[PDB]
Amino acid sequence: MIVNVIQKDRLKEQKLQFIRNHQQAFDVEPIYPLPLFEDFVTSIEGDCSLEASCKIESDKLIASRFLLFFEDKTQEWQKYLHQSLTFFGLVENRVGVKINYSLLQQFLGSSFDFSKVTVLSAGIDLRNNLAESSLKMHIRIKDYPEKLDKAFALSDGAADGNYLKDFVNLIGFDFYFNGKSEIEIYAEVQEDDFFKPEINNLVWQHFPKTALQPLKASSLFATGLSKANNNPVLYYHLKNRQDLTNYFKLNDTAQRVHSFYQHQDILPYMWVGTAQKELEKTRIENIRLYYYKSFKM
Ligand SMILES: CC(C)=CCC/C(C)=C/COP(=O)(O)OP(=O)(O)O
Ligand SMILES: [Mg+2]
Repeated sequence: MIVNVIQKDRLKEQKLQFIRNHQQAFDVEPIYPLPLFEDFVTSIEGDCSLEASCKIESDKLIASRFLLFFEDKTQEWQKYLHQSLTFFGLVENRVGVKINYSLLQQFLGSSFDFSKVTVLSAGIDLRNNLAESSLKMHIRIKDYPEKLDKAFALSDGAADGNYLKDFVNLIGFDFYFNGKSEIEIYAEVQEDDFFKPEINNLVWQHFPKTALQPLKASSLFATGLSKANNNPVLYYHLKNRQDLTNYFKLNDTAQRVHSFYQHQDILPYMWVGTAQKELEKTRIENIRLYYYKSFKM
């Protein structure tokens, strides 16, 4: 019992330190309402992972971006959904905003099979303009084609064709503080399929050569489709975060983020998100960088 007590206190502080390391590196003052997210993270006592990320827009650095991934092996997905939504309601109460839950509600419908969930995450992207701040949720589903159909319908034309359903597992939800909400569909290709002729025909031939080059360093490729996106966002799951500079031509702001994270006590892998047009340039100006740490008893 005493071992569990010590460990619970240790993991609580480690999670807060990971959040604070990120915040303190990039934002001299924490963006409100970060402490509410910190309270939520604290309240999750089982095994989890945290994502800390930066969104670079030329010299603009957006860094109050965090996600918690529920990773307790009990697979209690409905419990985790309700914990996340409790946090969302707490945000509504403290900040004095009303969130638009309609895309999530329609996706879940009235008979959601939680045994088909493989990933659930919840978090924040906080801004100095309240209206531009958002809460975030992602749900990954497996063998649930009914829900893929619904997500594509909810996309309002963003999720291009029905051939993409073959590639979709993760569904994302953004909930802006102004009551605007968005859905995102992520079409993915796993590393084991990169060299298959079917993938060259359905996927690779519709991309320029520059979009294919980082695949060499990636375990997974994805494209994020949403009407909130100006362009489709290409995502690369780099096996080793040290390979970022070898495959992506970074501007000064992104290099700053890269440099900070090289020697932090974090997981080896990362995600990189960028528009197709950025990879055609001599230097990327718009990029998202996502880093990870796990917390296990
Ligand atoms: C297996 C797959 C498809 C994983 C997706 C990983 C990832 C970095 C998603 C971006 O999340 P987001 O769209 O919520 O972030 P942003 O706030 O940058 O739009
Ligand atoms: Mg997105």
